[PDB]
Amino acid sequence: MKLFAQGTSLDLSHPHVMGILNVTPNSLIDAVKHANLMINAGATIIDVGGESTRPGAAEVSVEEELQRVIPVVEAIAQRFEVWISVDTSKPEVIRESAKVGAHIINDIRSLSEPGALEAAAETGLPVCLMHMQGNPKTMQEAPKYDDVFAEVNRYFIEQIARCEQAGIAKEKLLLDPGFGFGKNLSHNYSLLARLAEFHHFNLPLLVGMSRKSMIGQLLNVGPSERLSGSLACAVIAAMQGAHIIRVHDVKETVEAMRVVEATLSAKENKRYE
Amino acid sequence: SMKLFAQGTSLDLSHPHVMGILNVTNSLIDAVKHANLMINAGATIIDVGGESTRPGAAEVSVEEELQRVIPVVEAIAQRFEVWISVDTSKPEVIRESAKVGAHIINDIRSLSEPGALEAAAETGLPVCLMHMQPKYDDVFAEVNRYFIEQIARCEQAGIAKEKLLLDPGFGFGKNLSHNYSLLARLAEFHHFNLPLLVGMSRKSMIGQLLNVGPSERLSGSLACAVIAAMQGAHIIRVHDVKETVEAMRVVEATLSAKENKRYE
Ligand SMILES: CNC(=O)CSc1nc2c(=O)[nH]c(N)nc2[nH]1
Ligand SMILES: CNC(=O)CSc1nc2c(=O)[nH]c(N)nc2[nH]1
Repeated sequence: MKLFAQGTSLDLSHPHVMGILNVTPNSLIDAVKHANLMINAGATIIDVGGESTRPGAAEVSVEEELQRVIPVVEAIAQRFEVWISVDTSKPEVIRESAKVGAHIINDIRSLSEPGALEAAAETGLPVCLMHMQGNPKTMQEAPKYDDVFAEVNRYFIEQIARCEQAGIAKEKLLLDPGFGFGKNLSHNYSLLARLAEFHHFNLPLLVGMSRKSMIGQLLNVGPSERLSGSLACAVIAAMQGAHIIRVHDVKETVEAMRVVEATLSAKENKRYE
Repeated sequence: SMKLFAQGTSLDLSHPHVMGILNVTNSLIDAVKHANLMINAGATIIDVGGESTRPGAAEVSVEEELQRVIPVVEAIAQRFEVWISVDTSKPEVIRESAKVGAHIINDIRSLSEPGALEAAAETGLPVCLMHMQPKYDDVFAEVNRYFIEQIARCEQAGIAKEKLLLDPGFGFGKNLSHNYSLLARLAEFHHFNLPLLVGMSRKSMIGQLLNVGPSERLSGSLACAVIAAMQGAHIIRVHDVKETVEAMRVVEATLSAKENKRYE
């Protein structure tokens, strides 16, 4: 299983760590320095995000997002060999990012914005499709499912169809159940517990649980006290064959993933279920 | 539903338990303070031994081992509700430990010293059977065969199967690939229908993989603990209790959301 972009490939025969590079508010210098620490810690993908997708967040203008994100994507693509995912919903950010070297479009809205689907298709880049109920402004008010796994799974069916029909080949797609995006605690753990069952699509799985409420609410601790919980989440996901793990704490996660890889390669079928 | 019974209390093995490692080196005050810290971090068992009971540590006389071990076990038993695991191979220490409140006999030698088997049987206490001998044809099958034999050996000495715990003994005459093969197939040891205990904390199976020293192995230790607990391991022996307890609560939330309650 591989992805292809900007004349390189990403080998998904083992898990990859994706370092989080938040550029919501010298910012260019610091971002490049942070990217560098994460690369040295073993991150093979950097996720550059210029719009807060947190519960309650206000939208960011196209002009603000471009200014925050494009110089950062460019600088990294110029200096390092690492892959770059862009955490955006905007057609113009999608277009400009591809032009300065981004490898993956990571859209929490699964290209739902007017023009986003067509822009993503024109770039030819890999596209991550994430599940969210509602939108970031109200998703966490009262998340509700009869069956969270089935509803997330149905959603991936439809979005894969939607993408294929715009001329995005299945082989460019990644799936992400969207931990925290319109989900209470028990919804999140139902998804994590059944994560291996999303392999039926035969597509890369991407997960982001790092320092999120599904850890905080379980342990009753703030964002800075969540590393152990985050590693546990990462290991649980990678033990079930998750291909990319989106995290804040790269070094610790990479060490944990090495242990998982040694375990999985000793196994005769290469995955837990 | 799995439970152990000892010293008028019980251990509920429907979820995983973190066992904290206690170094025995006044020293009694310090041991109790360290027990307190691990209990407050959420350990429900304390394993009395640590550095002094590691492989290669200096052997001690019966008299010395009683003087260092018995007062510690007694002190914890008087002050806390926590279960107490005792690291010993000597029948006298097994006997005296039981008299002052120990709950589990954790002998890395599987009661092989003269009299140790008979002493453990007289206590009525739970006993951990750990594999130790690196070369194997099939490391899992050798370890598995070893459990069959030690289970029988204990049953024959009058120790009921319900008092036994099984430990594959990570790092004990095992190279890196042997250790990871055991960890990869840990769930298969559930066919004995006995508790599984594992100890990977800060071991060379992490140090050699990551190429880091003993104080830099927390992330790998946590990964190992999570991998074992996701496969239904019941007791996890560790140095870093708080962090392990936190990882275990994540594992519990995950296993509670599953219909099957274990990964394989
Ligand atoms: C502290 N919370 C955050 O980091 C929220 S931002 C964010 N989360 C995710 C995620 O779970 N998956 C993907 N693909 N992209 C994401 N972007
Ligand atoms: C840094 N190395 C150590 O902690 C070696 S001492 C030790 N290991 C184990 C183990 O794996 N299982 C049990 N039951 N008892 C043990 N005692």
